[PDB]
Amino acid sequence: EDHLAKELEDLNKWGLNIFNVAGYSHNRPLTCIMYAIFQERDLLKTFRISSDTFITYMMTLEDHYHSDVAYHNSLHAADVAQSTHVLLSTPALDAVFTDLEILAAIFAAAIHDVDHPGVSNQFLINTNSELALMYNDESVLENHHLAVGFKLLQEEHCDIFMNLTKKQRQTLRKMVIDMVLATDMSKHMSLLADLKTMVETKKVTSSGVLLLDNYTDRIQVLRNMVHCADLSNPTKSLELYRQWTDRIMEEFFQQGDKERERGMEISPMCDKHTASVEKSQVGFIDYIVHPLWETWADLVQPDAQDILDTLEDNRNWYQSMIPCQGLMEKFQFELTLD
Ligand SMILES: CCCOc1cc([C@]2(C)CNC(=O)O2)ccc1OC
Ligand SMILES: [Mg+2]
Ligand SMILES: [Zn+2]
Repeated sequence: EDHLAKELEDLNKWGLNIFNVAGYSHNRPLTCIMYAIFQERDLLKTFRISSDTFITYMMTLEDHYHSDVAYHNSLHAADVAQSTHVLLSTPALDAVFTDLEILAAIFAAAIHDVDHPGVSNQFLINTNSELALMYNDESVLENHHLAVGFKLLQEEHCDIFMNLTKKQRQTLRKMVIDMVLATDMSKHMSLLADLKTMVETKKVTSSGVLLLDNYTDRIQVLRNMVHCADLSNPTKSLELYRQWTDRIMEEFFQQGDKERERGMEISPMCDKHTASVEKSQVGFIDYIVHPLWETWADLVQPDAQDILDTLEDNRNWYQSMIPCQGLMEKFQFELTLD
């Protein structure tokens, strides 16, 4: 409507407010934002994707996110997709990616948490869930999000990639699988170590645009971009970030209650009777989010300085509400329990 079009004026900006978009699109923010993004980048035209087919696919995908899960619902997918859309346009990456690579990253972002049950991989492993048995304890959720997303493409009434070439579909699938598997937090430290090595050997044109030799380097940047998007809540305005924190803590605490009910050990940051919300965000920023974004900022300097400055301000706010490599691994364990 009127308010929706006003909010969508910020489609290409980090300050877009996805909560507002959700409110004005009958709780279909993913459908909404993906249609706005694809139209903005001319992807429907480029890849001969019919609008009806695209909407049907996106609505079905959206409906496969659980509305009763506090954080990992379709609003988080919409946020990651829109954040990825903004990251693909950072000046340091101008003309670096093919249309297929752009399509793959945004698609990956959209499907990356589909059918998430609101409990972690480790909870699924420890309770001997059907999903963990299916996936042999390895990136259980992420393998599942991919399987759902790709399973939905089988059916003409939903095959948005019908008009890509066979080679194109194969390359896209390879790329998307790579990106979604990279959202598994248990791989955070390795992704970061690999991204630091990339910053070290960074090469540019005389214009300040990154030079990426072949597929290996391109997919490495894209994996990290989606991971950054997934870890982007603390880099947004404080008003937005605080809502994301309320949501993750509601989801985590519900997992902790489930753990308590079943007599399992309570994961510390999922224990509502002990965990400090504020300290947890400070630690999340210090040992996970800032190290990653500091490295991303190095890769694309100076394009991400504003984000780094917002990150610092947000950290100081959470710290004010409280009355290195070793702790990097510690916080990765607290989240994953791996
Ligand atoms: C509570 C400390 C961790 O906080 C967050 C974690 C996460 C993710 C990346 C999602 N699940 C999780 O384990 O880490 C997202 C947002 C968070 O805060 C807004
Ligand atoms: Mg995930
Ligand atoms: Zn996610």
